[PDB]
Amino acid sequence: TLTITFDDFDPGMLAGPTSAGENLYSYQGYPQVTTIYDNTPEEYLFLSMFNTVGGSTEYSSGGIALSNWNIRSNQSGNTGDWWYSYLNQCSVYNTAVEAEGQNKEAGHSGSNFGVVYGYVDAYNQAWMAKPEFYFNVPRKLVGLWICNTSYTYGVITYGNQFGSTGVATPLKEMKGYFQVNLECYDVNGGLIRTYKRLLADYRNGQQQVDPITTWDYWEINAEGVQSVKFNFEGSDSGAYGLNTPAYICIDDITIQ
Ligand code: CNC
Ligand SMILES: [Ca+2]
Repeated sequence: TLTITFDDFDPGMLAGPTSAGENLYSYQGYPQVTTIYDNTPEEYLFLSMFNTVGGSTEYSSGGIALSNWNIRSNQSGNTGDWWYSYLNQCSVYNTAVEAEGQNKEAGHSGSNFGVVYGYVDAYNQAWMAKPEFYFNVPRKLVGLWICNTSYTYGVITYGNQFGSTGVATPLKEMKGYFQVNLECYDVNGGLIRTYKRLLADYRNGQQQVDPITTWDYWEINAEGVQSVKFNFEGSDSGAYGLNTPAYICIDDITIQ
């Protein structure tokens, strides 16, 4: 058995100066981290790269960032919904850990963890692609730990607005659900199996699921996985698809 803990990855890969992760984008003046991995590009255990969508390579195109952030509250100077905004996208929501900011030992392992962003639905499927990672060779994927991001936790709990018209509704109110999917692929890129996990559920007397507030184990036991994709499904979905921020944090991936 091995565990990918993220804690030993190159610091140069850590998301942006602040918890907005300004270096996850081409255009904000920082060396942009498109690619994370454990050792070198030559010999790695794990590797994710940002997708390219309409010729543009960005965290929004779907991918996985390395983070050591755990802010879940308006820091000095921030107001309104800031702590569950995209300007704190990189933060894990972890209530088991009193101090908040950068390397505050808030992973299921140390300070570090992956932040998954992206999803595909009927509205964006023509252009968008799912976040993905790879093993260097096919592996038994035993399981992994997960936790919500402050952004996702917040918007589930309170909703928000975004852009001119965008509305996200609290899931308690509209009897909503939100789910993450872990899709395992084989050595030839064949789908082995898709794994589902409810992050929240308040549907009709369905077992109610409240969002986790600390790291929670996800048993998989998939054989011969070369690569993994993530998607999100949820019922908070209008004219332009899913409104709930399509993010999850990941730590301590166990393999053999
Ligand atoms: C297309 C799209 C969409 N996006 Co963008 C995505 N992917 N997005 C984009 C693109 C914008 C379009 C463009 N430049 O041409 C694109 C790829 C740049 C983008 C970017 C972002 N987006 C992001 C997110 C998280 C989201 N996006 C959605 C709005 C998400 C949408 C899904 C949805 N249900 O809305 C979405 C699929 C459709 C928007 C649309 O046309 N609707 C029309 C409407 C919302 O108002 P509008 O004035 O016509 O639309 C504008 C804004 O919505 C704005 N916009 C788009 N995304 C966001 C996100 C935020 C936080 C804000 C404040 C504005 C935007 O772009 C639109 C065109 O100007 C989102 C609901 C998807 C999701 N379920 O995760 C979600 C917001 C969650 C929430 N409740 O707040 C990013 C933070 C992703 C990231 N990891 O970086 C990022 C923020 C900007 C950046 N730093 O690059
Ligand atoms: Ca870790």
